[PDB]
Amino acid sequence: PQITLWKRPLVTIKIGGQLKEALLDTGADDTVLEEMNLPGRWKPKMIGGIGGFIKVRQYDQILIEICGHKAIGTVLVGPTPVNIIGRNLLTQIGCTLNF
Amino acid sequence: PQITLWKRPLVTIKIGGQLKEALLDTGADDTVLEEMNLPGRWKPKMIGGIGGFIKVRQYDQILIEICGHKAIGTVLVGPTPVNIIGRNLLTQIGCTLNF
Repeated sequence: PQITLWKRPLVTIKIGGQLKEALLDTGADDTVLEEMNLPGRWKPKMIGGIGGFIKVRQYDQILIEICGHKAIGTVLVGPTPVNIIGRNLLTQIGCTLNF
Repeated sequence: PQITLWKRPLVTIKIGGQLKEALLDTGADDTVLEEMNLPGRWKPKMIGGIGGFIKVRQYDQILIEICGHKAIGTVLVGPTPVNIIGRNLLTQIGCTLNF
């Protein structure tokens, strides 16, 4: 679909069997979600943005549905206040910015 | 144009007579730029993201060219590490996310 920006670009995602909402975020190199258990194995990672850095857990090859579109990729989990779908997965779903 | 997300979505902007690069950021409610003098008058504001908050100066009705497209709107200036074009101006230029 084509999404407009009058409103925050929040879409439905499905991950680890749970339904969530997440921001389609062209300003995010990475995908970062609120705290959640995910299959087995992680390595430590840090991400920064406005305000500095947070420590997150990196999980690779995780399956996520984004507004119906399946993708498999790296998902970070940590103390973010909003679920964010970054360019890592946005690419896989064929997402472009158009104006 | 249609921009893809393999790479960060950095575009050329022109503001206050200066050429800069800025991120087309669907995850930004607001437009926030590195430190710079701008016509006269501001009011204090704070913005947060990953890592918490920063204090910025809010300037209204500022003219910016974004990749050739003129827009007039609110521009924040403060201690951001990257120039960010948020939904406030992205709307004005007709920017949509498509997948």
